[PDB]
Parts: sequence; C-alpha cells; structure tokens
Amino acid sequence: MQATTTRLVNRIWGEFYSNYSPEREIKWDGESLGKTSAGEPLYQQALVGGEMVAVGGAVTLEVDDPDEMPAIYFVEYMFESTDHCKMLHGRFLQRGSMTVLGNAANERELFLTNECMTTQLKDIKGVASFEIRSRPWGHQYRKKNITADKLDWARALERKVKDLPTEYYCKSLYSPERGGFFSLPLSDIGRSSGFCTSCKIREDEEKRSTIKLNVSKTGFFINGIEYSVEDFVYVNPDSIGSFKSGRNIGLRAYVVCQLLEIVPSFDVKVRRFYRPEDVSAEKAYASDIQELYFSQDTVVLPPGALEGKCEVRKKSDMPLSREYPISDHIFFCDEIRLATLDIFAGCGGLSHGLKKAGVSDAKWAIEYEEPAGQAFKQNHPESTVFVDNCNVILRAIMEKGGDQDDCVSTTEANELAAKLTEEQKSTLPLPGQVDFINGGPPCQGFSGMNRFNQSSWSKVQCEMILAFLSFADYFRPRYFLLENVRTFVSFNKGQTFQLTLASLLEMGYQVRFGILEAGAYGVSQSRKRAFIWAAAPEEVLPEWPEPMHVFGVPKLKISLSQGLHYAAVRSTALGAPFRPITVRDTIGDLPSVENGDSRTNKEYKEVAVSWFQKEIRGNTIALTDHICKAMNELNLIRCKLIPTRPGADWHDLPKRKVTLSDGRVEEMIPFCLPNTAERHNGWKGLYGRLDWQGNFPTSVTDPQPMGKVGMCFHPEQHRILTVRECARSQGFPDSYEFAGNINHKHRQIGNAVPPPLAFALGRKLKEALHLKKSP
DNA sequence: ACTTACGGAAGG
DNA sequence: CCTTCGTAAGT
Ligand SMILES: [Zn+2]
Repeated sequence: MQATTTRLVNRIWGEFYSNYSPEREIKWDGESLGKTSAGEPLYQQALVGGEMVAVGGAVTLEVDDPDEMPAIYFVEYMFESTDHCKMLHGRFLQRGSMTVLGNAANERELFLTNECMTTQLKDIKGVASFEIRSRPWGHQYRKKNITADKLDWARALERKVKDLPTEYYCKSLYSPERGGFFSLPLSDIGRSSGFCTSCKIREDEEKRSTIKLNVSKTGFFINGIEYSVEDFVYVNPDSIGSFKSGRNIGLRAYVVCQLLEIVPSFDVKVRRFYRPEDVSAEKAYASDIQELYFSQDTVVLPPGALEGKCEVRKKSDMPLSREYPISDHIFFCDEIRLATLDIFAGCGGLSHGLKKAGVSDAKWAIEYEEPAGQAFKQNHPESTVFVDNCNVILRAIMEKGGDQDDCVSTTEANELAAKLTEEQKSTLPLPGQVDFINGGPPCQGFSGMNRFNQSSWSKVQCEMILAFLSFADYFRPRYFLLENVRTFVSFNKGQTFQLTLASLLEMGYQVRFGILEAGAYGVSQSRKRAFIWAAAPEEVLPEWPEPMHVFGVPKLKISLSQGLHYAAVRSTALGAPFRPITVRDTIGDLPSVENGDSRTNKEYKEVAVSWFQKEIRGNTIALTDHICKAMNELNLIRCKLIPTRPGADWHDLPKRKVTLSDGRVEEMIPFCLPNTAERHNGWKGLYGRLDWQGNFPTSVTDPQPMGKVGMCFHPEQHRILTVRECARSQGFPDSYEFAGNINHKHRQIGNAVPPPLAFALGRKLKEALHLKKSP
C-alpha cells in the first residue's frame, strides 16, 4: 500500500522511502541623504574594489578556522564616523545547514536572525549575490510557481559546473528562541534610516529583567509585568513556609496571596489564601475547582517570589460561561468559522474539540474503519463522511480536477478510485473551498512500545505522513495542524521529522512545532503529544495554550542544533493554579457492576458530586457503554487475591497450585513475569490496581491485565475498567456515542485526542484569527 | 477469538 | 542506573 503523493513531496523525500519515480580602495558613491541621531551623515552605496555595496545586499566577512565558511551579513545602513572612518551595520544571515533542518536544508537558502553587528567596512572579505523572495499566495498560482522553480534549479546546476559564486536568497525569519520560521517584515528592513529594529528590540529586552520601583510606591515591575497594592498574585509553595505509578500525590499548587504593603531593595507582605485540599482530600473531593478560603495569616516574602497575577471575586459576579478546560485566572470565596477537512478522523475527538471552539466546521471527513465512520456519522449528523483509504480518495480528487499527470500512485489506487459511484464523486471537495486541514496520522510506527518497528507493515504505516503532506500541497489552505506521539521528533535520529518541516518550508508556509502534555489540561491521564502548526504567509501563527493544572513532569524540550533546546511550554511540577484530577474525581459516581456485564443501556443511580463529574455529565440522563469484558476463572482468582492497597501488583500473589473446575491444575504465577523481571524493572504495574488518589495510565487500544502498561484493575472491584470509565479518563462527555462491539469501542477510545486539548488549540487559533489585519 | 511471552533507545 | 508507553505466537 504505497502512499499516493504529489511531485513536490516525492522530490523532497528522495533517496529515502519507497514509491519514488525519478521521472584596497574604498570610496563613497552618490550623495548624502541625511544624518543619524548623533549627527553623522549616512550614505547608501559604496565602491569597494570595483564592487558596489548597496543597502539590501550581502557582505561576506572573514572568520577564524579557515576550513570553515565565512559569515554573511545583510546590510542595513552605512555611515561615516566622526574620526573619518567608514562604518556599516549588518544583520547575521544563518545558513541552512546550521539550523534544526540539519541535512535536509537547501544550499542556497539563508535565514534572517535577530543578531546584528557593526564592523569596519575595510575588513569585509567581499560582496555576494542576494535577493528576497516573495510570492503571491493561492492554489491557482501553483502550476506557475513550479515552472519558475524548475528554471531556477537548472540555472543553479550550470553554475556549479562553471564554479561561479553561488546565488543566495531568503524568504523567512528563523527564531530558535520561538522555535519556528516566521514571515519576513519587509517594511522594516533595508530602510537605511539609521534605525535598526533588531537592536532596538534587543535593548528593550535587556532593559527588562531588572527590578524597578514606581513613584509614590504604587507598585513595581518584574519581568515586564506590573504588580500593585490591593491585587492578587501567585507564590511558590516551597518558597512560603514514595511513588509507584501515579507519582503525583505529593504535589501542591500556587499559593494565592494579596499584597498589603511594601516594606524594606524591598520586601513584600502578603495575606494568604487557603485551599480545600490543604484541609483533607475528602473535603476537596466535593469542592469546586476554583474555590479558596479566607484566613488572617500575613507573611513577609522577598520580591523575587512572584510568578503572575489573578483575580478573586464573589459568588454573584462570575464569567457566567462554564467553558472546559478553564483558561482564566479567577477564583471565588464567600463570522470567522472555517471549512474543515478531517483526515484520520476516527471517532472524532479532535473534530469535536475544534468545532466546540467556534472556529471550524467539518464539511468532509475521511476514515478507514467502518465502526469509526459509523461513530463519526452518529456524532456529526451534518458532515460528509468517506469510509475509504486516503490514497484512493486523493487520487479521485485529483482526477476530478484533471490533474492525473501531477500525482504518483500505484495501480491499486486507480482501480479503487474508478469504482466510486457518481453520487460520491459529486460531493467531493475542490481546491478553493477548503480553508482548514486537520488530522492525526497513524502512530504505531513511531511508538516506543513497538519492538517490531523494522518490519514491512510498520514502514508503510510511517509513510502516511507523506500522503498527509500531499493534501496540504494540493489545496493550499490557510492553516494546517499535525499531531503525533512524543517520540516522532526523535525517531530515526530525528531525520524524518526534519524532512517534514523541510517539505512545509518548500510550500511557502510558516511552521512552528511543540510538545504538550495532556495531564496539565484538566485530564487525569499522562499523555505526551507533539504538535505542528503551519500558516500562510499573510496569516498569523497561533501561540501555544498555557497549562493550568499541576502535573509532575519535567520540561519537555526538543533538541535543536549546536547544543540548543526549545521548550514550547513551561513545566508545572513546582506550581500551577489548579490542583490535579484524581480517579475518584472521574469514576467515583458510577453504579457498581460485576465482571463481564453486557447491558448497554443503564441509568445513573447517584447524583454527581465532584466538579469533574458535573462538568462531564451535564443534562444527560441515559447511561451507556458501562460494560466490561469478561475474564476466565484463572484471571478472576488472580484478581480476587490481589489486595486492595495502593501500589499492589503481581508481587503479592502467593505461590500455590490451583485446581480449576474443568479439571486442570495451574500455577498461580504466570511464569513469564519472574522469567524476565531483571531486564524490565520487575514489571512494576502488571496485574496492578488503580489508586483512588492516583491517576490513570496512558490509554491504549486494549487494556488487558498483562501488558506493557498494565494498571487496569478497579480500585475496589474484581473487574476491568469499563469503556465509559476510559472515555471519562480521556475527557469525552457522557453524550458521546460509540459503535461496534466492546473491542471496537475500546480501540476507538484509545486512538482519540482529549477534547479539552483540541478546545484549547481551537481557542488559540481563534485568537490568532481575530488578529489578522486588513489588507 | 482469546491468552501468554517480551528489545532497546531517549531523557532525567 | 531507574523510568518511559504495541506486535506476534500459541491455544
Ligand atoms: Zn542592528
């Protein structure tokens, strides 16, 4: 099943994958134009050994280590100092090879940076050809573009035969501190006005990070944010005066403090606010997520223990909109919607989250398996769902537009696309009607648990990414989103990941990347996922959502080149606004069931108590999918003998032989856990029970008692967790529906995206959309 | 269709 | 030196 790909991606990923077809004296020139702030005259051009150096060109310096290549600088302005010496200001131009792109970068592509210099003009080694590339955006230009590119490529080859100096070009700005490539601000460069934006922004940043006190002792400035009296702020828990699998019990949240006065450098005095779970876990189990308590305690702190501000209101003036997850810092005490195409929709968690944000409506969806398509149809009545492999869908779509000579495919795709009836062909989308493309490719190949990843079946699953990219190349939408596992960026020395970025950079997109953890977004499951945002040159790239729940996880950083790392979001182990979610906050309300129940439709027996339960139930009155798969007698006995204590696992099984009712005697120990307990840490978690105060493990497609993840027993009942419990752990609402048998429903749950995460991403995308300036 | 037997690399 | 987070071979 070779992926069907366009020409651009196929050429980019060559020599890789399969299904690839190779078919002395310096003088001033001109007149003066003005003077700088200090009064020195500033010029535009200059003759250096018969070569003109005008504003907007490239100058090559000389550097040590003569084996290395010289640096390149983009000229901003030139002026003559009072000491009759020639001067020039330059901006560093980073080469492609010295970036995160690595070996996938092109030879002639340079990237603007925010680091500048001013060295004497005589010391420059020479001048180099340089130009700025800017092209119109839209699908109708695509053909023209490729022709132009072809011409360019040919010319370059000829030069490499005749060894003329190479020609360089630049299209974007590279920010490692932001971890992405952004559009060029074409109006603020090449101005030759004696004013540099990079130097100004660097000076403004350097001015920050220094404590400054305002007049009349009204307040102070820290890290760029102001703090004043009669406000509310955060204080770290350790500043103010053992685990098995759910290593999050011993963690605390930000302490809310109210500034009273500033006392003598200076020190602050803060009134403390207490929280329900500082009293007991039982009291916090039945308390609101954003409720605090009033105390008279005042404490003196240094001014360096601040991390933000917040608001405290009363129980009559609230936002009145109960969004989930919460993204605003408030506590208490007593016309732009986009047409969207979904690929690998699955059940539709990501689509549900992005539609709930009001930013996207899903007009077309593509799915592989029948039960997932049925679930998507049941959850989104007004959408169009295609249950087919994506390759044949792409081939049919390109056939409709008369572009069968611009695609690479196998005969199987053509055969399957020729069998589509006319009703399905007339409802397919066309370029120009799609504005948002989203989806998540298969993640079995890049997973860490897959110890058979170097097989034929796994290679074809990793190729689907290519097909995904082809879609973005043919429709050219305004936005693009990609989601995958954490180990996707490190798989195969990070080569393929890099290649992906390169492909997007060839299309004229602005790309940014990050890694988020779902546990800090109101979800009681540990889940690390990598995301990629891509936007058109005229649009604005979205920011990353800010986590608000304390989870014990270190900073997740992506390794750039030259020994640098980028972290998309901060770690929340040392403090956060909201306390973490436990399993009793999630599944503590459902009525007790026995092993192997099969009754689909039931009724709730007790009213919801926890905040999470109230948020996840709503107005639903019909219980569904609260069923579990049965176990044989041996596993039932093993589960019966497991103690109901935190941290319990297979190490508590007594050594004895049991006689079954059939007539066979069996060893209690599976004999596979003691066989290989030295290498795999003793299999800590196998045949293990959940923790009332702990958290769920990572959701998988088959929660069976003997697996690499384990930890799938009920805290107090001798059974496996039900499908509805897994849905609640993953964040699905109780109104959602699933199709098929129990295995199909579990597989649907295990392949989805937490809806709160998609809602946060959609909120960020909407915020970016509202910021698009008029043409 | 259901149960049992298990490799290495990254980041801390 | 601990911790992380699906495929294939028998019944
Ligand atoms: Zn500068």
